[PDB]
Formats: sequence, structure tokens, C-alpha cells
Amino acid sequence: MLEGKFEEAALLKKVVEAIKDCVKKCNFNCSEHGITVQAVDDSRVLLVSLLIGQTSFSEYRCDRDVTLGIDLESFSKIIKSANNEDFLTLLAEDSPDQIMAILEEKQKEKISEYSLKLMDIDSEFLQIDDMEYDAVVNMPSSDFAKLVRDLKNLSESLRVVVTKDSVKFTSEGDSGSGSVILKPYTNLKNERESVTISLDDPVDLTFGLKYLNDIVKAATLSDVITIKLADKTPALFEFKMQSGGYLRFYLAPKF
Amino acid sequence: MLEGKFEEAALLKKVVEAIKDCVKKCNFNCSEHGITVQAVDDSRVLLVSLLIGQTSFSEYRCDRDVTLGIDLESFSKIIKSANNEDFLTLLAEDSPDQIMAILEEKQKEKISEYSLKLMDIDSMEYDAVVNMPSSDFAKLVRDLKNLSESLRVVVTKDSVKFTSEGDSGSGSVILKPYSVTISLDDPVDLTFGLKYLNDIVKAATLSDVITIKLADKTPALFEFKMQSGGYLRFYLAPKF
Amino acid sequence: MLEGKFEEAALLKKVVEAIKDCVKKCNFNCSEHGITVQAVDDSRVLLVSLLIGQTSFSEYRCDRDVTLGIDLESFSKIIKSANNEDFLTLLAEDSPDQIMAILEEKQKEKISEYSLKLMDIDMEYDAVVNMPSSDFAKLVRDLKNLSESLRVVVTKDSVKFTSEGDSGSGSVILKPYTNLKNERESVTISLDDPVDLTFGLKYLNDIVKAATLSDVITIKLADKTPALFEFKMQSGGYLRFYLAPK
Repeated sequence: MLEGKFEEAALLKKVVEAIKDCVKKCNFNCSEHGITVQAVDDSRVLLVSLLIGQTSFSEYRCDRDVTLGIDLESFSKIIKSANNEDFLTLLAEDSPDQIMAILEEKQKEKISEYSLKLMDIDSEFLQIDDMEYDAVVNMPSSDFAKLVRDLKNLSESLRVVVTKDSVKFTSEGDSGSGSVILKPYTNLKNERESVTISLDDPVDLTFGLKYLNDIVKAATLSDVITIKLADKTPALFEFKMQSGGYLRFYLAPKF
Repeated sequence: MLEGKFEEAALLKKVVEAIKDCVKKCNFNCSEHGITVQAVDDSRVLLVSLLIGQTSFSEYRCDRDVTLGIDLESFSKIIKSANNEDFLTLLAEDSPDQIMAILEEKQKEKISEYSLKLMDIDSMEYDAVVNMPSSDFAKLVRDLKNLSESLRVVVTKDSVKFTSEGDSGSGSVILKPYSVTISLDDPVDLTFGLKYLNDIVKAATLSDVITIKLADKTPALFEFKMQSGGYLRFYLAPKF
Repeated sequence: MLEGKFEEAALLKKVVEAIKDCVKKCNFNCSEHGITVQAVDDSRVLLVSLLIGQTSFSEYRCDRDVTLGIDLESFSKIIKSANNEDFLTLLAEDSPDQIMAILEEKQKEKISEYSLKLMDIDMEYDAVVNMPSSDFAKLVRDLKNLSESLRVVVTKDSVKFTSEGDSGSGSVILKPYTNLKNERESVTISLDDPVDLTFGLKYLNDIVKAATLSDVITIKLADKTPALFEFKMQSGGYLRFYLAPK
């Protein structure tokens, strides 16, 4: 069974918005640990890995695992109705036919109750990869979102070059080229707006800006984006949720 | 004749915006007691009833009744030009072919004079009454429109329940007095087209409270009282 | 060659945005005087004249004149990515193939470097009105809703803008005044002759986009000659539009 109550709907609204476009449908796997999603986009290039840990809820009971196959388009029309501050409770029975979402307004006598019918993904999507990487970059999600959009105007490729001194993003098309170069630095007031680099080996990889443009919509889930790169390995783009959990994207470079 | 001065253009601006979508043209009926509008949508399903009483004006002279057939989109382009705090005067002569709108800026040396040509247009007891904030009702109408073309409304002594079902899921919004006020003789169970309700809730600009009155197989009333002294009312038939 | 550094990118951003609609491509002529642009619309009705004087730069060297033919849409994609507060440096070498724009973010170790390839590209007045550019922008937009031409009538005591269409007419009348708290919010009229000219609101709608560059618009009118719409940039320089009446 599933009974998960959020203090605030903001988190689940931001999650559904961040993935709904590159992912049309997916399985929400619920267990005592929390709720997870493993999915791939339609072109089978971009891997999405989500974890909403038990700790992100105020009340969470899932005494028996349940899988919920959910159309994210339909679920977004439901969840978008909620105020960020609303209580939000997800309910599903054992062997469920549907998911229920109940919204409760904080300082109002208003309760909204929604029910979405489930789909059978009828192919559990499995995924596991704790990995070793050549280089790891931590930088503000907002700056990385902005350079992706800005450099998409010039071409469909983003070259990424990491050394101990700097990270360099470049994009060249027929109009002209653009490079954005960041060096490690500390923001003393708010360490989350710092840039850090730790590497074994220098890295030089190219990614399709179409997919990076989808990834960076998750910038609403965390101030910080962790980028992990390896020489012939899918790069990790990680958004850690402060309440506990994460949203991750895996994207192969171009070869 | 007609000479009506408003202290502020806000009221007319809100009025024209609230109805211009549901009603593209309509007659303004000026009288010794104020300005009236009775209009029906193209579908002949929605009745719009407007009263701007003479008390809404700082100065109002209408020695003899006059009808002003106005294309609301054209009028909307003129009246949108005004600041909310502008003086606004409406002028029309006997047997008029146009309406005149004079805007005077409070804090500047700016006077604007507009003229729009007229067109010729051709002219109680309820089971339950709900009061709720217009903003809340506007929000649930929009939110549930995403699920269905129909909004079911079910009123009892202890609750009001709005439901909307479709292929992307069902949704129900439940308001309790225990936020909302409810007065009922009979319980009520009516269904309305959300396309029309979506137009009605635009009048939330005129009033923080919406009064909804329903009856078994009667047009429901959606009332927005202007605290200047008029009202904007929408009458909408249920289905079946 | 060109090396001009701005303390803030805001100026160039607003300049590029103000003209990129009326003008698709243009030459940036750089000299020790500064950077200027002279271009005319596709309709051959509107002449755009820009001057970014060297006084608007914190550092400016141009030891030799250079002409930079630039696609403004491409260039806007670049310049709009900058924050207003960013350091902005324009570079070009002698006999250039491209223009370079370097953005430095304040308070960060973040430097963006862009380069776009170049292309080859080729009075006495009766009355002067000064008024807030906001107020002129607003009346243009409001009266564009009723017709495609704006009549302008200037006397010692008033300025009158009218616009008549098949729906209806509308007129806006302004009187001179001095604003004692902020002189820039004044309306001033000084004329030899009264003036009565009509202009296309299609073009005026493009002109008023320059209201981002200055609080004040100066309008200079003469019978049967092009009217001047001037936006003086306080940092030093101007953006001018010349528009023939009908």
C-alpha cells in the first residue's frame, strides 16, 4: 500500500514539471525507502533516475511495495492545480487501479481529491550504476541552465573541457562561436553558489544541447548541479533535493 | 441625452473586460437611474445582466433615455488606454450615432478624447445559495477545466462539491462551512459547461465575493455585487 | 583596431534591442570619436542614426578606423545573454573577419567569449517638443489601436495627437509644464511656426522602443521635412530616428 503526505506540494510539482516533457509515462516504484523512478526518453538517449526519500515526507507508510504506471501529461494537469504550500497526499491501494492525490489548503477549508487511472508499463525499467568518474564539477544550476540556453542559440552541440584550473563550455555554428569559462571560486555568504572542480584526468566531451535543455529544467529542484564526467561513459547531471532525495540524468557523449 | 462622469475609470475598465469575451456587442440602456446591459451569448445559453447605478458616478445626467449599441472589442481598445485613477466621462447625444469617452489624468496635463461609432443592435426564488471568494471559484473553474468540459455542482447543508471527470483523471473540490457559506431549502445537483463558467469567472475583478444561486432546473445565478452600487449577473442553464 | 570596454552591458543591450526590429543588419563604424551606426529601414522611410561616444566607455582604443558589418539578430542572441551589470568588451582586429564580445560577470570567475563573423554591408526646425519618452510611447501604442497614422499638431500652448479609424477616433492633448521635482519629467514646446504633420504609426511603434535609452524624448518637426525623434543617452551619445511625414 501507499500513504505519503508532503508538508508542501512544491517538491512534487517541480518534479513532474522537470521530467514531464522528455518522459511521457513511467513507473513510480514505492517501498519503505521512498518513491523511485527509472525511465528513458523517447529517443532512448536520456536516462532519468529519481528518488524521493522517506525523509522528504512528513508522513510516509508503504508497508508493501507498489508500482504505479502514470501518464505524466495527465498527472501534470492534476498536480499543477496545487498551491506550493498545499498539503499533498499520495494514496494507492495494494494491486492498485489508480493513484489518488489529495490537496489540503493550509488556511482554508478547501480539500481537493483527484484520481488518475494507472497504465501498465508491462516492462519494469531497471537501473543501477554507482560509478567512478574522471572529473566532478559543482556549480549553480541557474548558471548552467543559462549557459545551455544561451549556447543553444549558436549550435546543437556543447563541448565540455575540464582541467584542474577551469571548466570550458563552447558552442560553434555558422553565425559564430561562443565559449563560457568558469574557474573554481567560493561564495562566502552562500556556499551553494560556489564552483568546485575535482579531477583525476582532464576531460573533453561533447553533448547534444537538445538533451541538455531538458536536463536543466530540473534547476528548480536544487541551487546546485553536480556534473560527473568520464571519458567514454554517460555523464551524470545530479540535482540533490535538500529535503532528501535526488533527480539525476545520464547522457552519453557524442562519439 | 447622457453625461456620466466617473471619479475613476477602474470600474468601467473592469466591466468591459469581464464581458467582452462572452458578448461581442451589446446595448447600453441609459436612464434616470443609471446604465443597463442585457445580452445573450451567440449560443443562447448565457444571459449577461449589468447595472451601473447612478450612485457609481460622481456626476450623472440622463434627461431622456438613450440606447448605445457598442462593439465591445472596439470599446475595449479605447477604455484599456485609461489609467485606473483617471477621470472618465461618457457622453452621448439624443439619437446618437457615436459615444464619446473623455479621460483626464489626475497628476498630469493630459486629456484624451475618444469617439466610437455606434451600431444598431436588437434588444426569483432558489433552492440553495452559496457565497465564496470569487478568486477561489475562478481558480477551481480553471483547474477543473483541464479535466473535463463539465462541472458538476452538489450542495448540501454541510458542503459544496465540484466534480469534473475525463480521460486524464477525475477531480473533486469540496468546500465546507466548518471559506464558504451555504443556505438551502433543497439539496442541489446540477452540471454546467465549463466553457461558459470560464467566461463568467472573469468578473472576479469586480468583487471579492461571488454569490451563486441554484435551483432544480432553473438557470443558476452568478452574482458579482459592485460596492459602488450596481452589479454584474450571469444566468446559465444547467444540462439535461 | 577596436577595444572598447563598458562598465556595464546594459547600454549595448538596450541599444541592440531598440533597433534590431527596424534594422536587420548594419555597419558599426568605429573611430576615436566612438561607435556610430547609420541605417535605413527596408521601406526606405526611417533613418536610424546611433552614436556611442567614447565617453560611454570606461576604456576605449580605436587607433585605426574599422567598419563592422553585423547581422543584428545574430548579435542580439549574443548580447541579450549578458547581465546588465556585466563587464562588456567589444574587440575587432585590423581588417577584421569577425567581432568579439567578452562578458565578465561581477563577483564570479565567469568569462564568456563570443565571436560573430562579419558581412559586407553598404537641419532647421519649426517646432521642438520635449516630453517623457514613457508618455510618448504610451500614446503611440494606445492610438495605434485605432488607425495607422498619427496626426501631430503643435502650438505655443499645446501638443495634440489624433488618430482616426473606421471604429472610431481618439485625440491626446498635452500642455507645457515644468516639473519642479524632476525637470526631466517636464513637457516643453518651443516653436517659430505652428506645425501640422501626419506620420505612420507602424514606424512610430518601432521608434518608441528606444524609450529604454532615455527618460526624455526630443521631437523636432518641420513642414514637409523628416521629423527627428532623439533619445540622448546620459552616459554620452544618442539614438536618433528620422521619419518623413505623409
